[PDB]
Amino acid sequence: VSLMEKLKWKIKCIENKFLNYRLTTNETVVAETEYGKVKGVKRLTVYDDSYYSFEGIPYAQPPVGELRFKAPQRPTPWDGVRDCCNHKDKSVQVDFITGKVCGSEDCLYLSVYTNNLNPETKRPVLVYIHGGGFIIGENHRDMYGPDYFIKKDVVLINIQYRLGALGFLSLNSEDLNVPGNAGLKDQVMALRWIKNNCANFGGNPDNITVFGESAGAASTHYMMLTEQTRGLFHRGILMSGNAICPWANTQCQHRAFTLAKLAGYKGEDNDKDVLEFLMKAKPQDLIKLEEKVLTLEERTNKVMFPFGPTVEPYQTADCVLPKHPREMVKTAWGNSIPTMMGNTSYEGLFFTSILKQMPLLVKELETCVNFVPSELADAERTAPETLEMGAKIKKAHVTGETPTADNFMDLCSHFYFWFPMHRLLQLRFNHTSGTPVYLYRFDFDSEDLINPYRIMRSGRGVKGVSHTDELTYFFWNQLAKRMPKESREYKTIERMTGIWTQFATTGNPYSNEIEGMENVSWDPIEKSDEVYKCLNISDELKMIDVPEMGKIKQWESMFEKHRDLF
Repeated sequence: VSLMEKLKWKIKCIENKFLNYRLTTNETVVAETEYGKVKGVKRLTVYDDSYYSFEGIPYAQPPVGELRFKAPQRPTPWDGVRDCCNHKDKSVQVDFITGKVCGSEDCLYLSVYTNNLNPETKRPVLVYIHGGGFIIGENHRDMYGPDYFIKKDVVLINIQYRLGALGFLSLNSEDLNVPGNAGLKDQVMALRWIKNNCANFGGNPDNITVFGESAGAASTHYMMLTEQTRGLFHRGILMSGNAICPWANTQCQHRAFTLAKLAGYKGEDNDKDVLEFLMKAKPQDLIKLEEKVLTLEERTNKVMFPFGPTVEPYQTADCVLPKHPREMVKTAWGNSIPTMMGNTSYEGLFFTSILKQMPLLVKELETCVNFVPSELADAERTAPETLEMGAKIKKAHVTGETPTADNFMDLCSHFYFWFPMHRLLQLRFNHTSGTPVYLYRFDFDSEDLINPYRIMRSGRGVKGVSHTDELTYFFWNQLAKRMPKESREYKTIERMTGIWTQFATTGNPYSNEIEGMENVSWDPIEKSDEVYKCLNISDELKMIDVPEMGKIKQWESMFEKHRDLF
């Protein structure tokens, strides 16, 4: 991040400091949990609303020492009152604007927010799982503030979970009980806590909605796939992602050895000796090396992260992913609850800056071999069958004689988001009770109100709606400002939280309670639909045919002789 954008960051950190003090009240309150009492506090918003806030509630033992890389264990109860008015740590990660290694192994916490701890009618419970590539993120209110949702009559809960190699190391050897996915097992323990305890905060344990964006959407989808969570919640919203996305899972069992080597391990490629070495490592020294783990070939083949959700090499009682996600969709309990999914209208615009760090990325479009779905090709990307499928991708996105950055970003929208969603939709229609799935397309462009993902990416002053731009209208963050009620941004906040809150309440939106009257006819998607309809969310709300449909069909054609893999 430019020096200028780091100073501006610095000034705003110091002012969210002054400001959140101003917004704290002296109305402390105590809620009782299965593990002990917790002391929370009323906070105000800049819109002059109020909510009760409980931060830093443990849902698992601090995964330290011999618990490193292992499945979470339940936390230690307590007999007094636990001080839950300050956030705790975020999971160890590289600070995405500062470049410093930050955070703590002691990160397994959640936060609960509601505008009224005493309704006579328990409320819909919304659980947000943050994204961040499974490598960054937090539940701190300076990125994920509940100030907009607590206008609504909901309980909102923001969880943390382990990130990076500390969350997703995976080793083949069954002796060692590091099968992988510890971070998803964290999410499972958190959802079980929520199911068990949300009543003590006015929630309805029989009306929980899980939602997340990007890696949090893949997470929500995994929580809908695994038997570990069967019937723990009742609606899901997948915002720009799902578990079939190529970036959402990796067979990373060999990269523990690579990480150890990069940290100075000397010895054999032997799971035991490698784990012995990684167990004694200073935790920041591992996270600051995770950017050097992927080999150039892997980065060629479009592997995005070295450690992530994986298919677990053997069975344990805690196993979350026993099989590949398309295989899990077959028997998934979550296929049979109301679901909403969507993307933005120019997802791949997120990669603008990065084509400036490597502008010979564009030349990847000359054959497009590197974007062919991995299951259909080999690592080195030479084969003649990879070339023919690369040619159909190229037809779908290159729009003249020379490939362009614009074309590259359009392709990314499909490679990373729209095509995975289509595959999921079609696979799910064959393993579902028949409950509805609704589609949205977020297409509202405003840069008077932004969020920090725009800073990490150098995305200021760039027209169109990138991956992550929607988050601004759901969550308060420290770059936000009180907007006027008349403003297009304010009305979009009200629209988005209104729709999400309505869906959480009955599994459908029409919550005519809106500014956005109702010429909207928002049908779910049917099986014999050859074209998907979506609510396009701009200054207007209007149902349209997904403009991306034609390219989605061109990508599907790659499976014409491999339909069992689509």
